[PDB]
Amino acid sequence: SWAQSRDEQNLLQQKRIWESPLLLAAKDNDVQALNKLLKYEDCKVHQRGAMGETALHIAALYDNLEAAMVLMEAAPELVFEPMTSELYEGQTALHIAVVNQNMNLVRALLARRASVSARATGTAFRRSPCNLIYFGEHPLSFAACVNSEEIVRLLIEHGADIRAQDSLGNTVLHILILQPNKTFACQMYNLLLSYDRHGDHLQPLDLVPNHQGLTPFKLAGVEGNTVMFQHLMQKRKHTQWTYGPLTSTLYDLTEIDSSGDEQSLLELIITTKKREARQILDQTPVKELVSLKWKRYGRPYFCMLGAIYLLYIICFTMCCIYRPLKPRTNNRTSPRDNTLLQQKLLQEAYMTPKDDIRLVGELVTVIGAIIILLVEVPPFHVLIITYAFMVLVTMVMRLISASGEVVPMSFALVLGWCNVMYFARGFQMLGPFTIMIQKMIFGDLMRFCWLMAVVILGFASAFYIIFQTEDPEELGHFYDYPMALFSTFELFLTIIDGPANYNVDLPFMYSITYAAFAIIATLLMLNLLIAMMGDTHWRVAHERDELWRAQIVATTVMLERKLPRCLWPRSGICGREYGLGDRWFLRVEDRQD
Amino acid sequence: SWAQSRDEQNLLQQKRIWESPLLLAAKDNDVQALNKLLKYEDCKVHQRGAMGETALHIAALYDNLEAAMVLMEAAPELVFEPMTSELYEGQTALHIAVVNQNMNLVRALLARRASVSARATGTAFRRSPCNLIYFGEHPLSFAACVNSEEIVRLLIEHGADIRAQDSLGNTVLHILILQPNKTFACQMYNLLLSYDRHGDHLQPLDLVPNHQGLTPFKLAGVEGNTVMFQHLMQKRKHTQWTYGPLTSTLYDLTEIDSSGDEQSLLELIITTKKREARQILDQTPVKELVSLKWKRYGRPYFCMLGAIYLLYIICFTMCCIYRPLKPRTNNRTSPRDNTLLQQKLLQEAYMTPKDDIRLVGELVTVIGAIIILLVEVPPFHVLIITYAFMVLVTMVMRLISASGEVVPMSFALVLGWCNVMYFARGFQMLGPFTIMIQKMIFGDLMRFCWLMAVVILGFASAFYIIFQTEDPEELGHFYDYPMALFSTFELFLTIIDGPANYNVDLPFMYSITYAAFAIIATLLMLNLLIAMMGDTHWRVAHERDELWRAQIVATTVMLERKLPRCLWPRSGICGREYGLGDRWFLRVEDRQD
Repeated sequence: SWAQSRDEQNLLQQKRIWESPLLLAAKDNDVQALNKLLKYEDCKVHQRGAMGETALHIAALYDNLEAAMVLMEAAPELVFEPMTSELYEGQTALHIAVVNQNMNLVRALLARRASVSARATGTAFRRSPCNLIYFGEHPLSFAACVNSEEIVRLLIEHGADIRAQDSLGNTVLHILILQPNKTFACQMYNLLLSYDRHGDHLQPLDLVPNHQGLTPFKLAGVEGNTVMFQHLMQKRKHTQWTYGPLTSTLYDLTEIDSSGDEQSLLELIITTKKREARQILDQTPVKELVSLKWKRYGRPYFCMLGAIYLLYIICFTMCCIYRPLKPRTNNRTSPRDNTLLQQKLLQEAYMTPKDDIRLVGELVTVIGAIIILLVEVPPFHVLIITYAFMVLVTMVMRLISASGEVVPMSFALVLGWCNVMYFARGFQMLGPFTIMIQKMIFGDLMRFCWLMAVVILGFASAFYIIFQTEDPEELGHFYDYPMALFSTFELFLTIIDGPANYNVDLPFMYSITYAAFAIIATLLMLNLLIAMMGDTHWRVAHERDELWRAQIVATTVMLERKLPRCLWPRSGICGREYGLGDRWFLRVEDRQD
Repeated sequence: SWAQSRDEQNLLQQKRIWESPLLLAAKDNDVQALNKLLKYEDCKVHQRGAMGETALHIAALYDNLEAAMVLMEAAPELVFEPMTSELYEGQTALHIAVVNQNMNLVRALLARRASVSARATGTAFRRSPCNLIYFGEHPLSFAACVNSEEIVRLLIEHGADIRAQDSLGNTVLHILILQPNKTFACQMYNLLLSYDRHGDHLQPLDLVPNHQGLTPFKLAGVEGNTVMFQHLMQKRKHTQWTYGPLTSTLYDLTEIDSSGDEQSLLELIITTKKREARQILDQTPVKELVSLKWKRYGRPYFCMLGAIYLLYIICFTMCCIYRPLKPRTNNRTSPRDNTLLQQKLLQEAYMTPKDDIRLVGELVTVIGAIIILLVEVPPFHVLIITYAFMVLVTMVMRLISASGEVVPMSFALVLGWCNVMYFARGFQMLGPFTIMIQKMIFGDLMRFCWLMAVVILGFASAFYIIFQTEDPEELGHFYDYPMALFSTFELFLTIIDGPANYNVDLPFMYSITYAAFAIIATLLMLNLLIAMMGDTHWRVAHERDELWRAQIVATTVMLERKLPRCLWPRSGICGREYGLGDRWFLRVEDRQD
């Protein structure tokens, strides 16, 4: 109940102006009421609303230019009056008359010398999901957003700095990018670059970052405004000769490419949670870049590392299928027909020099897992890191030489095999299946296991209690409750044969209850989940190529953060050899229509 | 053969006018035949048709203004003549000339002072599925429905009460809402409110209910006429300031919200069988209301009650998995290899103070089920109520301490687990799956079990008779017919392994018959039902969000009928603090295009 208090600071506003006949006279443009109310009797000009309202802010608010013209003579200084607090801080009526598309009161307030650099630093202006909008601080940004061109030009004519920033360090161009209207603000980007005229030696205003280092180009890459991004790419390209339908162009590639820890554009496209920024991957300077960076120097390094990983796993399992494992020379099977096991896993028998090869490849696994961890001292990181935890757990478990060492070999074995599926993404037409695993587990099954838990607890708890009476020597599916859940689980997935003896009678309730489980769960809840996975598969299969491209990009970015130079040059042509400067361009050709 | 008699009262009409040359002369506009037939010789004016027809009603019916003008001099009083019976009662020709879009005979009949308050209270006018239309009683309503504007205005000019009601208490506005044409009648709603002029102190005609308490606004909510409903919502809203694209509006929320037993709009939206009224849930004053009523004060109470229910079920099963259960110290197994069971469920052994905890939690279950019933002294009510019947059945079954107590624990156990699925609806992306259960069982399986019954009786009856010859010591699937149905059922759902021995020979017919069952039923009838469920899943998954919203609304309405105040305030802002009266409004904002 947070913004309710906001409304409590709003409706009080709707009370106060309602009970102030000055400001109720500022509601409606009753000039005669302003003359008798204002020019005749003495009235203070300092009547403050719920959060800083003046009657000049009210007539400014409710479209009353004629009332504000009466308010000029009674208030030369409420032109300079901001709003007090907690929603609107530093906002004056200049911002207000700017906002409502015009008033021509901009002529009146700049005629009374309004502060063009007034920062509306209130709560409701700041970037928030609770706020429905984000216009910045300065009214130049406000008129910039609402597409009031001659008003903006009039604001440059009154010396408003285009280079002014907000609390977030954003320039007015950064504010233009954050607007959801895209081509409706692109012409403002065309206009304000003409007002770069006094070229600052720091930047010509197009390379100015925010507090988090976002140049507006890279901001447009982060925000995924493709319409904006293409138009800024019109600036970046430098076309060469055209040959009929052929056209040689030369993209700039400075902020796009990785540089000397520039934290490149592509990195911020991957690391953002914004889904639609990956449409920037569909751009032809982008897609060609990652295409070239994959088809050479990315793909053979990836497949070579994956082959080395294959030799690591085969090197692992081979020294893992051979284990010391004496005969059970120790104690006899004390529970009858229960402890069927005979191996007990030898203590320090490091003899039999076949086991020396086991020792060598075992040390290969230990050292390789140490290499994995030294990579990872700073969704598939967790498989390899926790896998390496399991390798060290079974390693120390062998050095202490304790008993229960089958479980870390088990965990590390299923993780060690399944972790090679990360390498399937560099093998196009097998790439997006890992994403299909991701959505079928985390997107569907994790929000469906909470439903199946009901049923498995139901019939597990049923069949245990029904078979509390029975001899577990016949149909030992449910002799114990924690394994009754297990048998019930396997019956749910249609794995077990289905318990039936035919030699003795069943309990009579079991025939009903097993039919009930047979209907509601075997065909019914199961095939629904199958249909969910089927919708998932077609849904991913629709856009699997772009998703594969995202796999390639994330693979490349992850590769560059873990690989030095001298074998990875930065791609694209170099400058400086052809008079092109330090910028590393790239050329590409395209036949037309 | 009911309305056939209607036609028997219709075709007789087509006989009588055919055999009356007065009224056959009223069929066609033969003025000369009316002059020689009427003005020359003496003829009675009281010739009644099949259900009250006059020749003035016939010339009124078959578009004969010129004949009716001859009928004015011969009949000054058949202007006042109603129709007799059984279809048309109290209908006069004023209603008729109103109905056929004009005649200008409205000028003639009101020139002869026609009764504007004449109630056409016949059978065919009353609201019925057998009737194709519903126009009310008064001809003002009739001209209102057929969109004859100046005719309607002319009827107000002749003092016709707009506040008149039908047999059902419906005002003419209520009749306007019930018409299937929606925007074609909305302008009549615009027009007749201008004729509210003599403002009655009871209501200004817009709040007048019918006999079942339906204000026309709430009628439009019940009937789901969204086009009407939005237009009546135009009246209800009271917008505050606009800020560029921002717009603060303030919906009224009086008849929408629950009040002091007003029986609110949303209740009647849920309780109606009309499917399309739930589109009223899609309205932005509605959807925001139920959204706010859920996101605060609905959802934590729901999840808290569901967690308490989880502790009730876990508290149940825990004292249900532990049962007294002596060894079978009584009688020996008298049938050989049949009565495999050894527990027999102790009588009054309430010792062993672990069983005191069983007694305590057992009393927790008993008292909680009593609480469930005291809730329910006045599709998921039945699960919890009959569940609580099963808890009391096993409770008294333990107090009498009889034998067959495994079955009420079984029923109450599967119902007690499955009943928590009602609580999954307040967990979005898991909500509509319960509806998927509802449609896959009640909408598909219940109309498919009648088909599978054929096959299971077929091959069950087959395999029993084929194995009448065999030793049931081998393949005891079908030693008895009521379990032959059971084995046949499990073979249908592909659960049993499929009986095959390979040590002895099978009967030769069984190889044919089991192949026949294997084709027609294992793959064939099964996968068809799987496809039905697949269409059901996609079909529900298309509109699952609106269906989830319906779950939230029904959850809220069901919650308010079972929960007092002092912890549930009525939502929305209160009036009376800001000069807004007693009506509890709500504000909401929307950025434009």
